[PDB]
Amino acid sequence: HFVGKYEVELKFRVMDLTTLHEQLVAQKATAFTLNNHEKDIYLDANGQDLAKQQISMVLREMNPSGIRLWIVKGPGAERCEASNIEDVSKVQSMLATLGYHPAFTIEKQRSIYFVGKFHITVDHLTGLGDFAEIAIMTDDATELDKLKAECRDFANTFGLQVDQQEPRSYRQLLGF
Amino acid sequence: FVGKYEVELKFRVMDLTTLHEQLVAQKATAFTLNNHEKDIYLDANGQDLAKQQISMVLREMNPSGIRLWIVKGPGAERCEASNIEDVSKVQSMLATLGYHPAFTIEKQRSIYFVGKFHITVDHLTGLGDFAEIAIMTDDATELDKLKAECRDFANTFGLQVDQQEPRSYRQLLGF
Ligand SMILES: Nc1ncnc2c1ncn2[C@@H]1O[C@H](COP(=O)(O)OP(=O)(O)OP(=O)(O)O)C[C@H]1O
Ligand SMILES: Nc1ncnc2c1ncn2[C@@H]1O[C@H](COP(=O)(O)OP(=O)(O)OP(=O)(O)O)C[C@H]1O
Ligand SMILES: [Mn+2]
Ligand SMILES: [Mn+2]
Repeated sequence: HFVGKYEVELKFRVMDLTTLHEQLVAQKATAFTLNNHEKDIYLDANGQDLAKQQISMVLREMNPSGIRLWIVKGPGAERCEASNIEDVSKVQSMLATLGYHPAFTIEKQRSIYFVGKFHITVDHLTGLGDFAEIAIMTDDATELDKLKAECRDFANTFGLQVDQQEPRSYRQLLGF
Repeated sequence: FVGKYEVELKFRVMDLTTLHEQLVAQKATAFTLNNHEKDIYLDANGQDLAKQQISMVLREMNPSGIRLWIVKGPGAERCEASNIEDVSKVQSMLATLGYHPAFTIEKQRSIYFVGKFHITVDHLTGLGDFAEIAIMTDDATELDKLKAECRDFANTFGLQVDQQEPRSYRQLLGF
């Protein structure tokens, strides 16, 4: 389900959580993770070498699923790769040796569901609110426009309207 | 293999038979035997890591199936590794960060344990046979205690100063 070097993703503010959850049942979504606490440690060089390339690098821990991930997003839009890791602090220390250090941390509650080829995330960030992301990962750059349009259609199906789309990342929304 | 530091002493081995008797006597436990290890070393285009006494390796060990991402340095004691699922996925991620294959080192390796010590027995084409006595630690404030203990172990094991090799494999191979 998570296979690819491209991730096409749309983020929406969630105005009506009830309708979203009702649609997740109607469409027989399968829960991949439920109400996990997700702590993301963002890493960069002293001089923000990665941000200057529109790269983000994250070590993610999700509890109680026990998933731990090293994620490199970028450079620029729609590029994303991730690896499962056994130990966040181990990889964090390895990356510190290479010059990458904790820049800030983002915490959220997140559930992840699958419906056919699509992933749908339902997120809550203290102080910011409720969001949902609709995404599909692919290795094929030739269908990215089609895939993004399919995500927008799919989202509408959960009550997520064109006008609730949020182009800013959580890092941007949190002032980082 | 728990730690940030690998305290080691490396030796050329002149007689594998004596080593193998050296081993048996001391009741060594086999950990992995006769694995082909292929190490891809990565660096930035300006050899940025090497200029810092750092090496970064993706290691594949067959037939054990073990795959490791290793960051060594700065210097010859600091060492950390993480088991990885998919070598090509990690290599691509590191490529995004600007690290790309620089050279490859291959060897045959066997790893044995005698108590807290690891004894690694290596063969490299042309270069020959080597053995390393090693102890891992997380605590730099005990590096002295351990390097002494390695020396005492190597002495009672019969690996002698005249056979010591202070150079890394990359140094021996001119990389
Ligand atoms: N279990 C997993 N295995 C492999 N890849 C995964 C896994 N879970 C998520 N990923 C991938 O890693 C990427 C993580 O980015 P994402 O979760 O979108 O960040 P975020 O917290 O939503 O912040 P943004 O606002 O999108 O920057 C998205 C997804 O395609
Ligand atoms: N199975 C394993 N799990 C975790 N770490 C391991 C495992 N096997 C070996 N390691 C660690 O990786 C380290 C790699 O360094 P090492 O194996 O000494 O490199 P080398 O090929 O002998 O080259 P040098 O000449 O020593 O620089 C050593 C050890 O601390
Ligand atoms: Mn996202
Ligand atoms: Mn060694």
